[PDB]
Amino acid sequence: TMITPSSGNSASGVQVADEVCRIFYDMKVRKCSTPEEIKKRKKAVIFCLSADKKCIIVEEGKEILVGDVGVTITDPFKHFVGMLPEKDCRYALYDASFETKESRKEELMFFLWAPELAPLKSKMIYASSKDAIKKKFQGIKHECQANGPEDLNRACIAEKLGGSLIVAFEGCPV
Repeated sequence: TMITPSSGNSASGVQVADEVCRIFYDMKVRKCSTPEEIKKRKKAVIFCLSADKKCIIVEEGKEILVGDVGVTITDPFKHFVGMLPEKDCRYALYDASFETKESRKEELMFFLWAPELAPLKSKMIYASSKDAIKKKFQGIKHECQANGPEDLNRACIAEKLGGSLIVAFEGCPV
């Protein structure tokens, strides 16, 4: 067929970047030599396709620090949604710090931050890019898409977690 164009993005065909295998891993669990700096090691993140738009990739200017949560942030998540605009989509792992029926158990969550306005390319791409990233997002912890910065809602994330069995997000704070 017309496979001449190897954009690896027109028909969703990126290649992840390996940093993704470190993103789902940057917010894994207690992995923090000493978390008093580890949060500054950057874990929360939004990727968005390398140059030309392909490999899942931290490339746009987003990402949270997990520990930041409490300064410019305060433990919710909407701040990170701010890092999720409407002119760009992406897969993002934000070290999620929420309790649950299990209790305080930081569990990042996949974010298919995809605005209903973004360019059909970063909306049809992820369509099949969430399989490539998944190859390294073995345990995404939470595959959660957002076709509005409201699908990232903490009450809703308190449904992706509070819909199962948590205690915070869906229980204490929301």
